[PDB]
Amino acid sequence: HMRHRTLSSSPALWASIPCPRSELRLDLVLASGQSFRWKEQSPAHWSGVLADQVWTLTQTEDQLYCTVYRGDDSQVSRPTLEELETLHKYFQLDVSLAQLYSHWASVDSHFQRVAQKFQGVRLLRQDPTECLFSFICSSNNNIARITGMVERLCQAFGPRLIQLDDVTYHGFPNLHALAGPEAETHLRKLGLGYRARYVRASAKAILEEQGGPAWLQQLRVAPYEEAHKALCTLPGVGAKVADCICLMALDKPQAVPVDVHVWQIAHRDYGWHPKTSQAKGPSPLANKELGNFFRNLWGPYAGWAQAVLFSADLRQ
Ligand SMILES: COc1cc(NC(=O)N2CCC(n3c(=O)[nH]c4c(OC)cccc43)CC2)ccc1C
Ligand code: NI
Repeated sequence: HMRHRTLSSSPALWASIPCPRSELRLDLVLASGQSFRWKEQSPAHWSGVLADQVWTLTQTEDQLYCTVYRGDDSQVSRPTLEELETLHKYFQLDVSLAQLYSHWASVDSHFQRVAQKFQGVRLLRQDPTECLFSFICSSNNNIARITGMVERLCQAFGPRLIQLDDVTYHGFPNLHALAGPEAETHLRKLGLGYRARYVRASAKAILEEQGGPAWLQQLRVAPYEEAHKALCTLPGVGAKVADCICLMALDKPQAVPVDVHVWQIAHRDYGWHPKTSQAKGPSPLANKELGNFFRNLWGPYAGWAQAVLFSADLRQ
C-alpha cells in the first residue's frame, strides 16, 4: 500500500539537520556492523527501525535529510523537533569527530592514512536491549546472517509498526516476550542455533536477577568496568559482547571489543603481539591486554577509533 520515500518522490515530507559529510557518512556507519536494522532500500536512502518508528535517511555534502513513517493511520508529515533530537542523539552529533580524528592521527600513522578514505565513521547510540541481543546473535557469525537472525526475531516476538512495499517493519521485543517457555524452541526454528538459549536465558536473567530494562539504564551512569562485569554475568555475554554493548549503548567510548577481528588488525597493521601473556594467540588475559594497548594509544575514545578501522577493514 504505502511506499519507501526518496527525496525526489516526496520532497515535502523530509526535514534536514546541518551535518557535513566529514562528520557523518551514512553508508560507512549503517553497514559497519554496529546496527543490523538498516538497509539501502533505494540508492543513498537508508531505511530502518528506531524506537518503534521507521525512518529513511539520505544526505548531501553538508545536510542530513530524514523522514518518518508513523505506521498507524495518521496524517503523514515532516519530523517533529523532538524526533530530530532523537536522531541527533542517535548519531551523537554533539561530539566533534574532526577533532577526534586528528587527535588519534597525531599518535597513529596507520590511522592517519586510513582516515583519508574513511571520514565520518561515528558510533551510534543504540538501545541497550536491542544492542545486547543483537550481539548475543553475533558470536561466530557475519553481518548478513546476524541481520537475518535479528529481522526474524523482531517479526516473531516484536510489535508490527508498518509495511512499506514488501518490507514489514517490527519494533524490538521487550524482555518478557523473549523470556517465555517456548522462546528457545521458536528461536531455534528461526535459525539462531545455540544462540537461542542465550537469548531466552539472558532475557529471563535480566528480569528476574536484575529487575528489567532499568538495570541497563543504571549501567549507562555506572563506570565502564562495573558495567562490564555486570554484563558478563549474563548467559552468552562475555568480554567481547559486553564491550560491544558498553561502547555502543552504555556511553563507554573507551570500550574496545576484542575478538579475532581486532587481533587481525592489531597484528597485521600495528605489529602487535601479546607481551605479558605466554601463548602467541587469543586468550582472556591476552584479549584484555589488547584492549589496554588500544586504550593506552588512542585515549578515552578508543572504541570510536576501532569503528573507523573496522569500517575500513570491511571495505576490501
Ligand atoms: C564498526 O565498529 C565496531 C563494530 C563491531 N562489530 C562486530 O564486532 N561484529 C561482529 C562481526 C562484524 N564483522 C564481520 O562479520 N566481518 C568483519 C571484519 O572482516 C573484515 C572486520 C571487522 C568486523 C567484522 C560485524 C558485527 C564491534 C566493535 C566496533 C568498534
Ligand atoms: Ni607477528
